[PDB]
Amino acid sequence: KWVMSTKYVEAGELKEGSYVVIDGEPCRVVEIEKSKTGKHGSAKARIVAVGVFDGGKRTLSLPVDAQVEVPIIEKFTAQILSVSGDVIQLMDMRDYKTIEVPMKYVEEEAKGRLAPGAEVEVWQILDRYKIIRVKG
Amino acid sequence: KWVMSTKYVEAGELKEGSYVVIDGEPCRVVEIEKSKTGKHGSAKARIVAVGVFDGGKRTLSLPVDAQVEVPIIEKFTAQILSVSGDVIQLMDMRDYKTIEVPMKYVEEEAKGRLAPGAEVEVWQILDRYKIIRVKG
Amino acid sequence: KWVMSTKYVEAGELKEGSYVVIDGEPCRVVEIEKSKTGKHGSAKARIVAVGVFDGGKRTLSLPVDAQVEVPIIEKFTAQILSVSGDVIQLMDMRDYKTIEVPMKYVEEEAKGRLAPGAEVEVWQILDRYKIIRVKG
Amino acid sequence: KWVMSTKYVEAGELKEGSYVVIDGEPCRVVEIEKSKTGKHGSAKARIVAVGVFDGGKRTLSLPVDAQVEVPIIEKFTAQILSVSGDVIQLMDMRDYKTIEVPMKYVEEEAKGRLAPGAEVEVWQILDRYKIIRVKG
Repeated sequence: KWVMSTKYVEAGELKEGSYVVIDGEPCRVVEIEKSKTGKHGSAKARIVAVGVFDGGKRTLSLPVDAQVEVPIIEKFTAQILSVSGDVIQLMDMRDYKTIEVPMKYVEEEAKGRLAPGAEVEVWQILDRYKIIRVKG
Repeated sequence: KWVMSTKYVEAGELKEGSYVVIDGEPCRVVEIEKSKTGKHGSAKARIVAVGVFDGGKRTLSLPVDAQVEVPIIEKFTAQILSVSGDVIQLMDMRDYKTIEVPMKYVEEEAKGRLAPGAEVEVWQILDRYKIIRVKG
Repeated sequence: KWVMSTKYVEAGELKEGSYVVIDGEPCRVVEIEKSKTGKHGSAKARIVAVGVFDGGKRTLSLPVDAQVEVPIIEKFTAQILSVSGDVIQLMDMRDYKTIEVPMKYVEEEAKGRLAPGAEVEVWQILDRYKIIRVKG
Repeated sequence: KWVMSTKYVEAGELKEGSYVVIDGEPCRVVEIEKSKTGKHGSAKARIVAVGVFDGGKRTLSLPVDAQVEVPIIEKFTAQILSVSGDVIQLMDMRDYKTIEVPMKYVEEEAKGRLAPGAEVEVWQILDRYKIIRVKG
């Protein structure tokens, strides 16, 4: 079964705010450090990032010219249909279909304004969704 | 495979004591709050309920005219055949078949009078049973 | 797939030292209490037993004339081939085949004399074995 | 499905530093004790070893002439491609293929010098790999 073609960029091109996949988890880069120990060697990059879904800190150290996978992020608007303590039921405003998003995949800052009828900015990465903020 | 046709009611029709399904768990409603922030918008209902089987507190906030699933509850009488620390063996007085109910699915107030020979009120929701009280 | 024909006895026939199956676990009866609340009703028995394999306390309350399953226990002698912290390797002295028994299934009192070359009394219940004591 | 032919040696031939398999885990022998209780019996060996992969202490007591399985250890050199907090990506210098090794399978003393570009000594036992030290 196919899904998409993996997209890559050189590690040296990443910057704070960029998105990268580390050990299967799409992450947002929070810090990057460069170094060069080899007199005639390649520069290395040490990336620190945070998981978009599990919020876990991850690191990756590799040559600046080595490829790193970048997640494809689709952004769209949805309307909240209902809110339970565990799931947010949404109506995709693009095709009007109903999508369920776990409460754990809601940006902390947006949890406080979750209410039926409100519109939210949603991000889809592969088969998972994350509610970014209210309005959108 | 089919089982039953899901039954629904509008959220605004629920009352304390009503039964509803929230995230797959049939629950008894313990409190309902109504609100209306939109000048010309729909009123919203915030439901607080307790899981019939796991006893967990659950909440659901949605428009008063949105459909909410209501569990089908079949009530019947059974006779206790045996009682272990983990399972209550019962004889369904309708067809005389033997049914096993986990001790965790016995209302706390009824656990104290569980004894072989006693009759109990039993509730069946889908493929699970709950012992409500002794006698029935 | 068939295995054996379940053997039963009336609860009222059990005594301290008897073996019974409670919720799938073969247990040794440690105490039995009898009672009779119904003027013209059946006497009831409250059995307290201990799991042969998990060592857990279990109880069963039912009429004295109700059937209770009794495990089939096959006793034989085996020679210890090797002993690790987790498994005892044995040679069945009946057919000379090698059988492995988890350390958790060794009577506490026998663990202290487990040594290669020693003979032990082994009990087999269905597909599980328990080392009872050294010598046998 | 076949893999390899199990290799054995007599327990009495093992020495500190030897490798043995105890309950499915390849281990390095750290201590061996010999004894002989039977006037005309066989000498026994008590082996204490440490798991190559889980680092767990294991013991095995058996006759000195009893067979014990010895793991086949293939040693080779690899170059580190990248290092995350959970996985070390390596290039097998024999065929240039990429192999991923969990951080837990890296000798503690080598973890401190893990860096892209460094060469490491790698050990393969069946389908698992362990990074022994930097350089190799």
